[PDB]
Amino acid sequence: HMQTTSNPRMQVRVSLEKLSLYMRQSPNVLTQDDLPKPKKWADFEIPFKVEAAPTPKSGYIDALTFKFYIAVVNPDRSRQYLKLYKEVKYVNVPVGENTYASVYLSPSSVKRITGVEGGRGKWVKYQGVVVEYNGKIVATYSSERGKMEKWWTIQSPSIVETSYYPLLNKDETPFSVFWYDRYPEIMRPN
Amino acid sequence: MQTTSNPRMQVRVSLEKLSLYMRQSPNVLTQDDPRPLPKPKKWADFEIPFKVEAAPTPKSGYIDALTFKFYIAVVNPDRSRQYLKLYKEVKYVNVPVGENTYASVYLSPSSVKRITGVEGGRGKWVKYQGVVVEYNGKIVATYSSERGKMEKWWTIQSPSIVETSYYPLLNKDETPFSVFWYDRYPEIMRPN
Amino acid sequence: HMQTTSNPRMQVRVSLEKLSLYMRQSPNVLTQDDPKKWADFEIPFKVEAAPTPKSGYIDALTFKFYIAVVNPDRSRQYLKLYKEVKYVNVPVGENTYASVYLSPSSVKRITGVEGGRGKWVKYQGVVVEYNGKIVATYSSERGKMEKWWTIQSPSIVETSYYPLLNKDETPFSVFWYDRYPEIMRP
Ligand SMILES: [Cl-]
Ligand SMILES: [Cl-]
Ligand SMILES: [Cl-]
Ligand SMILES: [Cl-]
Ligand SMILES: [Cl-]
Repeated sequence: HMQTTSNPRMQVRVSLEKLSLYMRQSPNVLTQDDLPKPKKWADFEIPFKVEAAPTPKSGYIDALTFKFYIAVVNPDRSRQYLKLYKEVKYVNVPVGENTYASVYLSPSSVKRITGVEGGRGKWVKYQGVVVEYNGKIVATYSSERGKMEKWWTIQSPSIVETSYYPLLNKDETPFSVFWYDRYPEIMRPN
Repeated sequence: MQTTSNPRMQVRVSLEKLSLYMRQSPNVLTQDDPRPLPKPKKWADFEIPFKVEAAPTPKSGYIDALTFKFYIAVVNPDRSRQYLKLYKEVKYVNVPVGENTYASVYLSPSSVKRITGVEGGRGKWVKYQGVVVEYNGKIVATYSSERGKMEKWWTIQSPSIVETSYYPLLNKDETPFSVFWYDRYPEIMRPN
Repeated sequence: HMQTTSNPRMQVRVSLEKLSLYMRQSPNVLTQDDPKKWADFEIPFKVEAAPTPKSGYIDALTFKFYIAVVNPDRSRQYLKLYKEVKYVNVPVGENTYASVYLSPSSVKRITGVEGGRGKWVKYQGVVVEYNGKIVATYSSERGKMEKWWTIQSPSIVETSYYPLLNKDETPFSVFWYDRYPEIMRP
């Protein structure tokens, strides 16, 4: 049952900032019965904020869908770009609050792409984030401007989408152990 | 999913009551703590004690599975004229016979704050509760917060009660409680 | 989108050792507030590829695990347990591990005691696929019974109960991360 629980006339506006990459070490969780060298995860974060007309009495909207697009150079075929895609659906998105969305690449994805643990160079070649509310686009971020803005829509032989090098939501990473108020709850696979 | 056991075996489940506990999520210690440290908030943890018996008693001491259906009703915080009906199925596997154990479902801190308006909840924000237990697709036990004609309130078709998959009810393995209190509950069957 | 991202002429070879059972405690995770035995089936393996990929990795390998135990609810019958684990970004030329797990309650139900007793694992098998083709097979049996998981017989019954779990479906998910490749999510 995915119909709005809110005012069906409610409209939503989303302000996006930029997607930025942070290299973050995997937590070494301590245990009672007593240590590996932590590997480096790629953590892509984008600040956003939600407003609505009218404002929901609960102070939240049901859900927002984030679509992440990341392009990298194929490390096995150098004249080709790989396009990586991930949809993250958040639930109970607060209104009027500095919030963040995020997606991740594993240490082995980063090492395979770049050749070294933790990465090197500007290995992220293109970035994009599209936000949808009730199936309609309400915000777009891109690392490109003008004609190249929506690069993820460009059909070209030099860039191919792959499900390999999988993009992961926070609940698909070891950072799920760290509950932070700034990220909304992620809707589980249905 | 045919039974690995005697297909004529029947099962009886003794339920106690579903109780709500507000509980902080575990604050896990790490080698290099992050700055700032995570400040866990309070989850809604709905707990129901139960015990199983069977005829005849399975030689292994366990039954294959039991399905728990949870029904929770709250006031829609966005349209206070109506109630929201929240639903969750939890399929437990390897359920021991003759042993006190527990079933549970959860609401996140943001679901609780959205429903009640304050972090950690306030008031009697849970209006109705129900738990239905099935074995091999047959109802064997029912708990309800209501009596009389309102007992099976989750079967009432009404415009003032609306089911929603938002405010999602979570099973334990869908929460930060997954690896804790492991012996208190049976194993949960993963999504198929 | 599961076509290869590699050189399409690449040939992949996988060398398996043997599947072995370890009974292991779940991690006792320390928390700010206060500071049962799983079955852990482990199989070492190593990948080689010709030509060697520039990135040092292949896209994926699919591991199919087959485990047979005596049905504790009827002694004249075997239960066959099955699990597919798809690994991604599998390094080439590097000794690594694959694994599958049974919960404490599965082990206690099968054997009658926490932690297990006896040689309760009766048959084992691991089949590895690359791009949908079998590239390696391990079995606890040789001869006619080698591929015992393909034998149709009323004395062995497949069940999704006693579920086999991948590492990310267990409390071991965030530990020993360097020992195994990444697991592809559902
Ligand atoms: Cl920014
Ligand atoms: Cl950046
Ligand atoms: Cl009670
Ligand atoms: Cl209570
Ligand atoms: Cl062994």
